[PDB]
Amino acid sequence: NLEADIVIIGAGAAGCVLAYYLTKFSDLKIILLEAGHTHFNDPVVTDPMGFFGKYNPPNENIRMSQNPSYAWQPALEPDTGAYSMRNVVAHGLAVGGSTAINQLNYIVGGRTVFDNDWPTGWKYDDIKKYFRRVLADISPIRDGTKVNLTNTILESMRVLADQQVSSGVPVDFLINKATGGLPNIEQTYQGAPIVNLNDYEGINSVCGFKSYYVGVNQLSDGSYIRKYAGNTYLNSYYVDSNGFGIGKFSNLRVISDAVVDRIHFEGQRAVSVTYIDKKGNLHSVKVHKEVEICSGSFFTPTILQRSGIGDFSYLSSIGVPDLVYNNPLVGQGLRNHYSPITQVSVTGPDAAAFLSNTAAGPTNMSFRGAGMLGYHKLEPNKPSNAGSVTYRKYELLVTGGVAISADQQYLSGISSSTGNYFALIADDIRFAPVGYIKIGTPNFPRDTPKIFFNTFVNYTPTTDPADQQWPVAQKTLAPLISALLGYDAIYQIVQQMKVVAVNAGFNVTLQMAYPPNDLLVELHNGLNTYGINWWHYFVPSLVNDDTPAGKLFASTLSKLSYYPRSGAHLDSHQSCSCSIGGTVDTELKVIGVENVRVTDLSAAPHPPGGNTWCTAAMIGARATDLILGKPLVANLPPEDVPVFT
Amino acid sequence: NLEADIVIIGAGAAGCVLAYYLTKFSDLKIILLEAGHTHFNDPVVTDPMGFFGKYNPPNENIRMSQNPSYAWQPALEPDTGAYSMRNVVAHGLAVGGSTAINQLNYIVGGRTVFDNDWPTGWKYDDIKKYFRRVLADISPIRDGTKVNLTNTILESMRVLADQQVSSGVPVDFLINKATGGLPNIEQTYQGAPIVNLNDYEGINSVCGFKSYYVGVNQLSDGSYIRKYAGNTYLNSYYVDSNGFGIGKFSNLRVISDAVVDRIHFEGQRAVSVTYIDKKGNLHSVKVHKEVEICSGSFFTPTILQRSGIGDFSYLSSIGVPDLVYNNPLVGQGLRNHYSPITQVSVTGPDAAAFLSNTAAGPTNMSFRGAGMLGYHKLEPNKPSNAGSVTYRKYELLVTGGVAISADQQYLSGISSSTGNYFALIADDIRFAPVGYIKIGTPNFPRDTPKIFFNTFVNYTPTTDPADQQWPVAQKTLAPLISALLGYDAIYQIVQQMKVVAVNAGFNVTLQMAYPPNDLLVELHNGLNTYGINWWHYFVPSLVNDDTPAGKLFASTLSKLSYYPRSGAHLDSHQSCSCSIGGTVDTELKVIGVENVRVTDLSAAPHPPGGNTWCTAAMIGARATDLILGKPLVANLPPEDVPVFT
Ligand SMILES: Cc1cc2nc3c(=O)[nH]c(=O)nc-3n(C[C@H](O)[C@H](O)[C@H](O)COP(=O)(O)OP(=O)(O)OC[C@H]3O[C@@H](n4cnc5c(N)ncnc54)[C@H](O)[C@@H]3O)c2cc1C
Ligand SMILES: Cc1cc2nc3c(=O)[nH]c(=O)nc-3n(C[C@H](O)[C@H](O)[C@H](O)COP(=O)(O)OP(=O)(O)OC[C@H]3O[C@@H](n4cnc5c(N)ncnc54)[C@H](O)[C@@H]3O)c2cc1C
Repeated sequence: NLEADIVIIGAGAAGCVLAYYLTKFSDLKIILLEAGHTHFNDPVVTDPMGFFGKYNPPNENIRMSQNPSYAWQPALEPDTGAYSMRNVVAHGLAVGGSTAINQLNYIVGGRTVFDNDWPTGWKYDDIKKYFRRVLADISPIRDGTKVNLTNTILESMRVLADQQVSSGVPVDFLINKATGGLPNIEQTYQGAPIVNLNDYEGINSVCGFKSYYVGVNQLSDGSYIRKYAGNTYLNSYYVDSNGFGIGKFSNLRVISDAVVDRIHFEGQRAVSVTYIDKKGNLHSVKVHKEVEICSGSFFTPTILQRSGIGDFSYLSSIGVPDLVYNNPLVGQGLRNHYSPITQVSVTGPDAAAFLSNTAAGPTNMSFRGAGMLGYHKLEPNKPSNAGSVTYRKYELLVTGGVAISADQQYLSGISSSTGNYFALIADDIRFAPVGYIKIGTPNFPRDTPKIFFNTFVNYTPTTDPADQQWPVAQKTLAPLISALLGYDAIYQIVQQMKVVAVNAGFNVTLQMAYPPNDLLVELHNGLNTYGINWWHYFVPSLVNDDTPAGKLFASTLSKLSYYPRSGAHLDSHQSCSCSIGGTVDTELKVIGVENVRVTDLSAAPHPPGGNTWCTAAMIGARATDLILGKPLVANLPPEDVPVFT
Repeated sequence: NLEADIVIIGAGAAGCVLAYYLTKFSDLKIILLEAGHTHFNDPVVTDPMGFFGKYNPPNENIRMSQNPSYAWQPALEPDTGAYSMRNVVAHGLAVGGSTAINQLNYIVGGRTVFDNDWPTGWKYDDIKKYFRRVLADISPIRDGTKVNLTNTILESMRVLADQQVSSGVPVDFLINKATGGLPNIEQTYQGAPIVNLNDYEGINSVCGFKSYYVGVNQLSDGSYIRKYAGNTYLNSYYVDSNGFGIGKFSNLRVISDAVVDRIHFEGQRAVSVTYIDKKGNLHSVKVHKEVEICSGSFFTPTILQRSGIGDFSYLSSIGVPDLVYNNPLVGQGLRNHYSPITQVSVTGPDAAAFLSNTAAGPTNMSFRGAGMLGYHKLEPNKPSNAGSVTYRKYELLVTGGVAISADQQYLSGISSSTGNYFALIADDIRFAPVGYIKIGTPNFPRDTPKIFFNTFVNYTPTTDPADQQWPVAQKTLAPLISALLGYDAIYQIVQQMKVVAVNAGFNVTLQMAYPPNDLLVELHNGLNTYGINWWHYFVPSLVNDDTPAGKLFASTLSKLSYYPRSGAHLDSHQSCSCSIGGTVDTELKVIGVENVRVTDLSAAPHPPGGNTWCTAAMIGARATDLILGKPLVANLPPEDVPVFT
């Protein structure tokens, strides 16, 4: 018999925090049903370079995000906006969840997004303590080596932002209003004082800096290691090697390899939970007080439908045997970030000397900065607070080498064989597309549910007058407009790059190859000759302009639109699957029953401003507080860390 | 049952002093866990000549520093700076510790080193009483026989120091600023008043003298004996032949043959200690008040890691079962002295008459003086107080016969078969290299832990501009620069030797053979033609001088650098393994718990100016005071000695 009252389902980035601190300051019984094992000895997972295939045997050079021993492999339905191609994205399969197989970034999400996007009691001032706690527990590290590329970028940014402060435009992309009127770009000289983008009081929404924060820890020996949720919260110091708590944590049980099917359910008080061991046997943990769901964005709603709470007509049509509650918002409104790709060529006598120290390393991992921007001026879909508050919209990145897939490499002909390349990425942060998740089999936890996520749907003109069908075209074309404005943003930095590199004693030439520059200069001409109505030319049938200028600009837009659909990566940064206000209240509690609550990244009512690791950790901390009834994690001193072994 | 509250681990040079005086002025219970036996009857250890193999049977002529019946035999990891060769150095194994197998020298360490190198409460004025006490307890003896070699050396030194006083240079190597501006060189005639380098008020940092102080005592019969920590503090007069105290010392127990594994540990108050008898049985001494660690530089940190206090991640990775405190400075920062070697040849009608009375004896033991010097003028790594205070840097020595290993003897072809040789040694005293100690087996006291100690690492030029990579080359090349300047110092005395020997009615010729003189005269020419920037030519790739002069000088440096790596001895004078400020406070107390303190030579935050025997004795005396709470050893009259039997 396996009676319990604390029942966590999944040791993700939020499961570990919740379980660790809940067991630290409470003496209930805790079972953590995890379905993965602890890769404490696997050299590929500990060494960060193993992320880049140092240990793969020659036959099978793949990344852990694809390997089925490491990650769940859902396959999404075809994307009607990207030529009906189906993507595979990964939830982790290990203690610590996705953190075991991630890229280790720590962007906390600025003041603006939570203050004006999150409900009462979750404002930036109400949770920033939790964020301090988690960034303290990890204690990530930066790189401190010089690279002339980042300096070039940041001085070009200063050049351009000085024009932007003048001319009085209130929402241009290099503007910050917490710093008076000017974002604090990091200085450019030996040992300049650093800019920390994750500042405690969220001063910097827009800024420029020079390296990122990754979850490594330099060891005394000289080798760097992965530092993740399983590594910190649940290691040999607290949990027995068989899955039992140690001393102070004695009421803490970890069933490592256990997939939960559903939560058996009585009255409206869920009473029991079923799991399947590796040896094939069902068991049942009895539930006395509560159950916890921390099983990722994708699988959490599936757990809920199989449990019994969800849309009755659909679930009955597929044939789940038990119905509990009719909540037709279960698992709705998924979101994610997106990232197109852009290349540059270099042509000069000493360009090889201009790009040294750009190889990925154990501290940088193929990152060289290099900024974070806001809305472009000519963006039409901005919130009403754009004028008085600055928003985090574009997440600039930079890397050496080639990032485009080998097919695009064949098409453009630009290969890493000819060494003149580096990539700039504008990771959209406020991406619009919204999708939903269902199940197709009421049987067991699969590896692929129904996932619909359509991105770049083009507009179909109708016979309605243009005067009331522009404001549906706008909202349909939103992602295209945002991606194109990001293209403009990257395009209009490269010339300041040319200037500052020529003037810093470097004789090289910079010209974008993918996408080809000529398209972009034509776009710039069209933009600054057509004004805010530049986006009216996505649908040439509505403008009714036969002048060759507008015809050529619309043609340019048309041929350009191929590249965000083709040359991009889909971000793993899923979120927002069981949002507050949709299926749960501000207490994370599930609406319709009394003893089930969801406490993971699915509950976020809005996607945060960065790589969505820290937000889920925060949610775990806060949910610990909510179940506890009193704030202790908020009141713990910042400099107490869990032990590291 | 073996309950205790005073628990000393190891009867070293500091264990004996501590135990003896602690039991003299206190009435607690004292157990001294020693792991060795008392060589009171062994003729080889009592007779000082036995150090030089008078009693070895013909099959096994070895020295006690190698014999495993006498000394622990750690083997260091390969020295990357000396052609990856691994050294073996000895900690003693007997009551009295290393003193039983040592070379018997008494350099106390001058005013400068403790006053500006040791923390508050340990200044020279605050401890000099303890040093007086210990040098009084031993009462070493000198030689009083004439030898023309030492007179030659000292008059040459006078000659050169008179030039050095003029020319106004403030940090040249034959300068003393406590004696106005001139070191007090010992006179040269019959029965001249002696210069005692271990003066009570530390007037002489730099000086010249004519014989050393050794731990013998002339007996009434006519035979000299070893006089050491076990001999003085713990002999038949105070301790029973079974290991029990006598009368006044009745609360004093000596378990002679007992190796301590770890200190069993409760809460944060260590409670018990385990040892292994010769007959194979574990026992346990209960600890009521404190435990004492006096088990040498090497083994003390090992005791600490096996006990439980140390770096958690490393110790957990190797698998010690218990963790107590996370102090990642345990056993860091080892230091030691170093000693290259140099030969001279003599060619003249009466040279045999010039070197009589240089055979080692029971009072000299192969020493014939002969000085102690400070920084050379052109040394770049000097402390900021070099100008206003004189520092002890080079420990000159001299001996008859050949000192180079038989392989070097084959290579140079100079053997003691042709009788024209004596050696000059410049024992570096402020040597830079720093290493660290770990353990590899959490099982029992081994004979060899992980020891890393890299000395002569050469610089690897990079693509950084020279203007900011000279001050990393300097600090990397420091030991090379110091050794080379010592070579210059010895080289530029031999010509004054030629002069004073020719002018004192002796017709002989002096010329260095190993290293060959021609290298050294080329070095002198390069030094005085290149100035302080003579060391820029270690890395010829940075100077960018193609003039044959600089090319030849850099070549000379390159070929010379072979000899300090090859023809030298490693000093046994380990120190500084658990320094004050690193793992203990000014009370010697270990940081993290309440009842364990380290009181041996590992705690020294800086290496003293001489053969590191007297310093550990001082530390024992002071720690007696610290545990006592009142100064009595400081207040004992100087002329009370413990009884000698
Ligand atoms: C390729 C990749 C790159 C990434 N890059 C970054 C980056 O640059 N920066 C960054 O900050 N983050 C990065 N991440 C991490 C990611 O952005 C978040 O850290 C992730 O959303 C963590 O959320 P979570 O822990 O709540 O969800 P999850 O980690 O998905 O939690 C789900 C957990 O529950 C377990 N589970 C699922 N179903 C069951 C079941 N039925 N029974 C029992 N257990 C179950 C799973 O095994 C898993 O351990 C990356 C991730 C990936 C895969
Ligand atoms: C070859 C040689 C030449 C020397 N020459 C000179 C010289 O010219 N001048 C000079 O002044 N000094 C000389 N010395 C001595 C040396 O410089 C110092 O005297 C030495 O550092 C004394 O320090 P210590 O007594 O604190 O350490 P140690 O003597 O090393 O103390 C360690 C003691 O603890 C014991 N012990 C270790 N582990 C355990 C355990 N687990 N359980 C119980 N007991 C244990 C050991 O048996 C030993 O008795 C020489 C030494 C050697 C070996």
